Amino acid sequence: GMVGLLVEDTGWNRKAYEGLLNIHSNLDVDVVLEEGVNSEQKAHRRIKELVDGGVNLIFGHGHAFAEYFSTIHNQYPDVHFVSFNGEVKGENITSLHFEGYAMGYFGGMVAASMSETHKVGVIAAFPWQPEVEGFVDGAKYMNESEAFVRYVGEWTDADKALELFQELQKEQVDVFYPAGDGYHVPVVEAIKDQGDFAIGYVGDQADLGGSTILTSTVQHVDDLYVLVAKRFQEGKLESGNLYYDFQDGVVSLGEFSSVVPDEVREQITDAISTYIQTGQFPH
Repeated sequence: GMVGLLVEDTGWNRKAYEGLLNIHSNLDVDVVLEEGVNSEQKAHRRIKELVDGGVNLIFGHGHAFAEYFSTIHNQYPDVHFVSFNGEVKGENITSLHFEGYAMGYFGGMVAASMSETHKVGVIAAFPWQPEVEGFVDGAKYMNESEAFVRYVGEWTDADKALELFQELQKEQVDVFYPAGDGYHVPVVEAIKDQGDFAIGYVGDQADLGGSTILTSTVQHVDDLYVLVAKRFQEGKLESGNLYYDFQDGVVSLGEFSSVVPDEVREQITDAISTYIQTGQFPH
């Protein structure tokens, strides 16, 4: 057990930094981080040093590390490779994925429940984001609020994302789900300003906003890192693409706002528990 982490220039790579930090903290291994790994070239070189130094478990934060690891995981049989998000096939190579639909759904229930205009909205980056569907379905499952979905071209365009906020503003939308790590705060802020409600993204977001953050659709990257580094130690870590959701314990909802009626919570807290055992949504 000696863990390395490859990270590339800016979701939030800080959730990976804290992940590696807890790995070295909650387990007893030595940790090493390589930053600015932006090409197969660099990735391959930094893998040599890492295994030279004696790392035997290497993480890649991001979808491209899977391809990077794939073109090299066979010359390092004695080393296991985990990627965050790619598609991988092999024995000493794994890939991690967070399940998005669920969290979006439950988040959307709170969203709608807390809406005055029965008009909720999602400002996401791309259509393939599960959270977008599950969100709409939540704002339908219980309030039947007309959902507005706007797509930003990408994850870092705070500008456009803010325009989409404004746009939906002029449509009497009052609860927002800005599902893009890159522009999330810029948009949460503008909301707190306007006095509307938002749903946190990937992070607890409560303290970085406040009473404006009804709740947050949280993905525990730091936890998943530790988790995955623990199975690799206990020899029990699978290979290939693994998927995590509310049932695996690394996906949740953030601390509800004081604002949310104590009943709306109970309902969801129960829907979640149900979904954790059943595997189905309140509809």
